[PDB]
Amino acid sequence: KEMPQPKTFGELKNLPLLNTDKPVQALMKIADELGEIFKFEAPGRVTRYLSSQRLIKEACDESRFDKNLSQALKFVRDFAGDGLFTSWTHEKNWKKAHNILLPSFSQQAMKGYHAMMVDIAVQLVQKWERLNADEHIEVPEDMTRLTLDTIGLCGFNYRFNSFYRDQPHPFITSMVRALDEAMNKLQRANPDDPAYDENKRQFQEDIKVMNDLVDKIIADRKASGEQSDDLLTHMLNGKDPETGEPLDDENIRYQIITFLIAGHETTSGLLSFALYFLVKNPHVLQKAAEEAARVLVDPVPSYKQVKQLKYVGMVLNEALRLWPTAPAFSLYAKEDTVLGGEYPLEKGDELMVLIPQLHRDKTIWGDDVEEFRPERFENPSAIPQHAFKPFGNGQRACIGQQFALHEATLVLGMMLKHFDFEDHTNYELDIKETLTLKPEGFVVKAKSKKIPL
Ligand code: HEM
Ligand SMILES: O=C(O)[C@H](Cc1c[nH]c2ccccc12)NC(=O)C(F)(F)C(F)(F)C(F)(F)C(F)(F)C(F)(F)C(F)(F)C(F)(F)C(F)(F)F
Repeated sequence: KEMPQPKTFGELKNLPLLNTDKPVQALMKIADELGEIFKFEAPGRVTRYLSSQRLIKEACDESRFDKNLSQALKFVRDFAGDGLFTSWTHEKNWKKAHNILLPSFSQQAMKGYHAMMVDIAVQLVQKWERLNADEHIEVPEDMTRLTLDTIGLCGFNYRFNSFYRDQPHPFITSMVRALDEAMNKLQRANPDDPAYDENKRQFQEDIKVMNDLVDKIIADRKASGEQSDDLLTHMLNGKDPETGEPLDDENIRYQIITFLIAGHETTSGLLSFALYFLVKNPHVLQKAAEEAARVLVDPVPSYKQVKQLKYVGMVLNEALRLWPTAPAFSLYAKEDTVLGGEYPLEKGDELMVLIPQLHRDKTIWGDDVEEFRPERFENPSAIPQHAFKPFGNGQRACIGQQFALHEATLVLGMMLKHFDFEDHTNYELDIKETLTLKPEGFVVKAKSKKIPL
């Protein structure tokens, strides 16, 4: 069976198709044209993009496929190193860090982070309470202030103080610029060409900034001896039950860098898409606002109250369905195997899972896949296995899933309790790609309900 393949460019094969500032959205369009699987070739490499639950349920069989580092992740590894996100499953430091960190990310571990999440959420609510009448909110900008600050504080007892700034912090300026370089390197022939000497110079300097700050945080905390019980504490003290070993300080640095990138970016995207969909669907916004008012009966939300925001959780899942903010992941075949009864693969062959396309599979979701309908998630158990994968798969799934969802549920609950929202520009969705996805230029107005904190 000849696997479908999109248009080619002579000796460059399919590579120029990714020479665009919206590559995921381009791949989605190709998937619409070509169906559940297509081959994608560039000089010296091939992968296959999967979009159906029928095929993806096979790819998610951990006995048959393991996480691969995409080229994107290999480039991110230059600064995220052998942190959890950019490590191979077979690296000693993956299993050690996994075993050590997993407990501290449980739905139950969120009880300890809740107060610090509220600290940052209240800063956001106060910002918006303090806007004057004519003024508006830059949504992804403020969500990114929130989610960065939340992972910084809950995770490392460090305050980025993003709500005190227009200029986003020297660590973050570097981190953003590092991510940008990694992204550009993808659509770039002859890496060692003298032209990119300046790009390499900046890259190295940004790594230095990120490492300096973080190693200092580490060493201050070690020296100080003062004990929170936060993520960094867990790491400095905790031992892997299997090997009996702790993480070394360098790996700890890589984990912190990873959490700061991983631990905020996709979360700000989620919140921004959720608020986008709410203002475009006023009946949904009203139902969610009713729940927030009924449940959040105290000035400060409790942990248990956040767990009771069932409909707000449905809204977030439906936002993740339509626009999963980490929109792909990569696998390789552990052994020769046949995909879908039709497509033979050799050991080592790669697959890409195109999550937004999976989440539009009409055999799973019905014909109305573009509609925003939180009620799809009335009972999340009703969704078939491997149909909904915004947090990846298996032992390599997102370690931060419960953290992200607790934070997003708390913040969105507070926003809906405290304000009415207006889509005053009738905003036209424009999704910016930086590996991750966000609605660029999304702005709203928020009129206070005048409920005291
Ligand atoms: C809406 C928010 C988020 C989404 C959509 C998301 C999505 C994902 C996805 C798809 C993966 C799998 C990557 C792959 O297979 O290549 C992943 C892994 C990971 N995520 Fe997230 N994530 C989010 C939030 C967070 C947060 C808040 C943290 C940390 C606080 C975090 C930390 C990580 C880490 C460490 C991994 C690697 C886990 C491992 O392989 O051992 N994520 N995430
Ligand atoms: O990075 C890669 O290896 C693959 C495939 C690829 C890149 N170059 C190729 C040449 C020939 C064949 C395949 C490729 N790149 C892509 O699919 C892509 F277009 F860059 C992509 F979709 F934007 C992406 F890089 F995969 C991606 F989606 F941004 C991503 F990086 F995987 C990602 F998803 F965003 C992410 F960064 F991993 C995540 F956000 F963390 F999930």
